[PDB]
Amino acid sequence: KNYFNSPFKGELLSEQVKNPNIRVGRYSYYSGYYHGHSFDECARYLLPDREDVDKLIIGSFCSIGSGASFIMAGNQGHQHDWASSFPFFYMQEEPAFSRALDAFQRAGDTVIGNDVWIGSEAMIMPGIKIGDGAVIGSRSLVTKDVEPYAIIGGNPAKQIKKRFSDEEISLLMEMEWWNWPLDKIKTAMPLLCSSNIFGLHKYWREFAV
Amino acid sequence: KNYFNSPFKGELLSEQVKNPNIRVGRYSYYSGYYHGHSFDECARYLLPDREDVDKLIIGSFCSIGSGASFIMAGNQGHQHDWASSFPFFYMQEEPAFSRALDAFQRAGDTVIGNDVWIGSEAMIMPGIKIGDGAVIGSRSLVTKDVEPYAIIGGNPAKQIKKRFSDEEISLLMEMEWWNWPLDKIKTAMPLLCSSNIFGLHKYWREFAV
Amino acid sequence: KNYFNSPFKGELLSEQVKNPNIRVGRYSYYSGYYHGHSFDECARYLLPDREDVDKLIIGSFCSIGSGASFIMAGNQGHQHDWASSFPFFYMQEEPAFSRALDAFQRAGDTVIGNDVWIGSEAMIMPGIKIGDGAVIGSRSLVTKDVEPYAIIGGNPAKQIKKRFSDEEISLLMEMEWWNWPLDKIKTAMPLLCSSNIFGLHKYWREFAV
Ligand SMILES: O=C(N[C@H](CO)[C@H](O)c1ccc([N+](=O)[O-])cc1)C(Cl)Cl
Ligand SMILES: O=C(N[C@H](CO)[C@H](O)c1ccc([N+](=O)[O-])cc1)C(Cl)Cl
Ligand SMILES: O=C(N[C@H](CO)[C@H](O)c1ccc([N+](=O)[O-])cc1)C(Cl)Cl
Ligand SMILES: O=C(N[C@H](CO)[C@H](O)c1ccc([N+](=O)[O-])cc1)C(Cl)Cl
Ligand SMILES: O=C(N[C@H](CO)[C@H](O)c1ccc([N+](=O)[O-])cc1)C(Cl)Cl
Ligand SMILES: O=C(N[C@H](CO)[C@H](O)c1ccc([N+](=O)[O-])cc1)C(Cl)Cl
Ligand SMILES: O=C(N[C@H](CO)[C@H](O)c1ccc([N+](=O)[O-])cc1)C(Cl)Cl
Ligand SMILES: O=C(N[C@H](CO)[C@H](O)c1ccc([N+](=O)[O-])cc1)C(Cl)Cl
Ligand SMILES: O=C(N[C@H](CO)[C@H](O)c1ccc([N+](=O)[O-])cc1)C(Cl)Cl
Ligand SMILES: O=C(N[C@H](CO)[C@H](O)c1ccc([N+](=O)[O-])cc1)C(Cl)Cl
Ligand SMILES: O=C(N[C@H](CO)[C@H](O)c1ccc([N+](=O)[O-])cc1)C(Cl)Cl
Ligand SMILES: O=C(N[C@H](CO)[C@H](O)c1ccc([N+](=O)[O-])cc1)C(Cl)Cl
Repeated sequence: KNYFNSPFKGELLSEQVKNPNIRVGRYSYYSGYYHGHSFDECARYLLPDREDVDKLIIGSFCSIGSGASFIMAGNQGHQHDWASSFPFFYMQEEPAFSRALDAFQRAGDTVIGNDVWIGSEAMIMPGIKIGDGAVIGSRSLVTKDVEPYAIIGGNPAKQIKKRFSDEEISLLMEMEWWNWPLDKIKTAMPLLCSSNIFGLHKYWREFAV
Repeated sequence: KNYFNSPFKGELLSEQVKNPNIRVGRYSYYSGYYHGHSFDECARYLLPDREDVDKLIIGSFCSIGSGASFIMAGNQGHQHDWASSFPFFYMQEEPAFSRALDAFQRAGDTVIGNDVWIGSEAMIMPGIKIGDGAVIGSRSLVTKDVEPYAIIGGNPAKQIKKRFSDEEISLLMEMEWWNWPLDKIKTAMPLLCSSNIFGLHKYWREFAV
Repeated sequence: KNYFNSPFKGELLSEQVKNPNIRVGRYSYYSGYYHGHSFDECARYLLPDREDVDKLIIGSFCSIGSGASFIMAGNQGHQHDWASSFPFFYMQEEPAFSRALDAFQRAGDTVIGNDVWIGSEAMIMPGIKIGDGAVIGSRSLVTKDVEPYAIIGGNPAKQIKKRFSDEEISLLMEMEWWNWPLDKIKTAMPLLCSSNIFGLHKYWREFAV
């Protein structure tokens, strides 16, 4: 049964996420009608029962399209530098594999910043960091860390351009509007819904003491 | 429940399409067994209830493989040139967002020509025009308009080659066999099932007055 | 209903495969929780009822991730070198198409070697041969044959690197550990779970008469 009533509406990550090893920021949402499942299944292979695994961390004011996925569990027990990539350690039904060593290796957390737009069916590899403000094109295969405000696409994903000038990006990284009190975001809404980064920064300087 | 009985058979677009904002030509079909849904769900985010949206237009004698998708609704309410890509205007459950502006922007219709082969899990971005005779490889991410008779593939999709010489393409674009009366298509079937473009054009000149 | 109980466990190919035109080696498995179906549906368009079609052959000690697919049935009745790519021969419901010729062309078997790791949602095109020891990255679109021990990724897929030196690859191709009696694999398990290719080859020379 589809978790979603409509392709024209998602649901807050904070409302649907049940895996303890996913941490999500305010207002971020997943719109998953075309793939049926809620967001937890987007975090593939993420054990929910222990601290000693790579975690998935998502910032605030993120938009995540249908069927995006975040590949967890590191190398999933496969070490291609070993003679075989086959996970003998994980097939203990076979007594002949009893002397196997565990190939599992962590990749580090997957960290998605604030104000990140993730297109439908993008797939983020293990251990990837995505900076604030990035745009991940639909169907991107994200194999490398993504700089703040980068627009990327492709398989493998490559940076196409940045959303703003370096000077504007510096202003945004300084003001961190995604952490403002809600009443300031409410007041700033006309500027947030605009290309006027300099004006948004001017408001930040006005209210921030 | 799967809309399709078999992976070895599709169904005519004209028989399955119910969205009023999808227009389809004769004999074009969708073979969707491996993704379950009928063709309407291939047109993602396509509002069915109004005239003032981008429409999906598909020509005649097109073949569409399983899970191909056509991304509609323009930018879906996200403007990356604005300070935030987050669609505040669409989260009016939050009163703090009441002053938001609508970021929505149309992309233009998605237009698929005649005699177009679309491979399984190709994904066509908003506003894309695909010329007559094109071949869209499986898993293509189509980010730019496609020339008539181009064979393309990849993510992002790139033109690999064309199906015919420029001279042969000129003959095909002149004769427009996909608009012939059915009795002419019936008579031309041996030539249509052949590489004899010059002969097909000769038949067109014979019957077209 | 999901064929799989868990994303953390697959099932042996030998246990789940029912299509007579799929041949699989020992211990190879498919972990398909995120796409629901058992492995047979991974082999798209593979007729089960006759000898005169391209077959899917998979070696031993292969690991196949969720939603990987192997596109069978050659050109599926579409010949882009003909005037139309539309499969008139397959729409005999329309009497006007009765003079159509069958465009179907075989591509040759799809052959996956031993000790091959196939990432989730990789898609292998018709007729492709993948050498022993290869690693197929997640979401690869595999359009060309893959050399033994190549690590590939992308759409279209490209070779990134090889797993071992040419000298080490030569040792592995000579010893063919994937065909050893199980008692030798059991004894060699510490070396198989290691980067010590030279030591594994030394054990092979010790026991092989
Ligand atoms: O969920 C939301 N938007 C997503 C797009 O990110 C939703 O799927 C959607 C798509 C299209 C659209 N439209 O055509 O205006 C509106 C919402 C907002 Cl309601 Cl928060
Ligand atoms: O036991 C579990 N996971 C273990 C680590 O505790 C690991 O992922 C695993 C998977 C399969 C397996 N096996 O085939 O027996 C053993 C451990 C469950 Cl919590 Cl998924
Ligand atoms: O994913 C893409 N486009 C989507 C289609 O749903 C749409 O055009 C879009 C692109 C960017 C965006 N953003 O920068 O926030 C929002 C929607 C391309 Cl960037 Cl690959
Ligand atoms: O406009 C500004 N301040 C005015 C008073 O000069 C007021 O405080 C204000 C701030 C923000 C705003 N907004 O984000 O829409 C509107 C008015 C600064 Cl951005 Cl210069
Ligand atoms: O639907 C049709 N063909 C699609 C391929 O575009 C169908 O999925 C199919 C696939 C393979 C095939 N074969 O092996 O001959 C026949 C039909 C025709 Cl019946 Cl109109
Ligand atoms: O009301 C609808 N769509 C509106 C435009 O009329 C637009 O897509 C939309 C989506 C979500 C929304 N919201 O969160 O309240 C508001 C409008 C339904 Cl027809 Cl999908
Ligand atoms: O999609 C592709 N191949 C499909 C696999 O189902 C098949 O080989 C095919 C290719 C082209 C085609 N056509 O030009 O009409 C028909 C089938 C490659 Cl072109 Cl990426
Ligand atoms: O073959 C041709 N005309 C013959 C008579 O000369 C006849 O009219 C015809 C036309 C088309 C055809 N076909 O498409 O198979 C067969 C015969 C022209 Cl293509 Cl030169
Ligand atoms: O099926 C198996 N492994 C696959 C990975 O190839 C399974 O999906 C899996 C994934 C992650 C994992 N982990 O976190 O350790 C264990 C098994 C082994 Cl149990 Cl044979
Ligand atoms: O009859 C079958 N397949 C035939 C070859 O025997 C071929 O794939 C096919 C598909 C569709 C079709 N049709 O539309 O009538 C005819 C043959 C079934 Cl076994 Cl799938
Ligand atoms: O598919 C990939 N990574 C997977 C994510 O599940 C994982 O990092 C992995 C990569 C290689 C591998 N191997 O060489 O056997 C095993 C797991 C990249 Cl190689 Cl594209
Ligand atoms: O270690 C070796 N032989 C020892 C005796 O010298 C013994 O036969 C053995 C072989 C393999 C092995 N293993 O794969 O772990 C352990 C001991 C050869 Cl690899 Cl040099």
